[PDB]
Amino acid sequence: GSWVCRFYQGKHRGVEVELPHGRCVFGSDPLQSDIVLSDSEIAPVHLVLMVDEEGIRLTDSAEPLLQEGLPVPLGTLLRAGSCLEVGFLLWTFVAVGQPLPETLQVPT
Repeated sequence: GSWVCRFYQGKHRGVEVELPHGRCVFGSDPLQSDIVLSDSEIAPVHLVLMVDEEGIRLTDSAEPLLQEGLPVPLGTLLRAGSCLEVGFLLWTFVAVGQPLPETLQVPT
């Protein structure tokens, strides 16, 4: 209940989701995923995070996670409010009780 994410592309654009603590899986497969996304571009298991009160760490992803356009090494703590991408999955997160931007600007 410490973090909230928001999506910016596809079927789930505009939706915000409270991140559960512990291992957090974004994916298209309800049997393997905590946060189920329905875009055809999303893999069965697409993004795996480790979430706790201190922050959110990359565990695994279907392709490299880019943060502000730069690949993030596994285990790295992610930056709240930054532009985060895993292929079609475009998202950011903030601390509960903070504003989520209306739009993300994708770098390149």
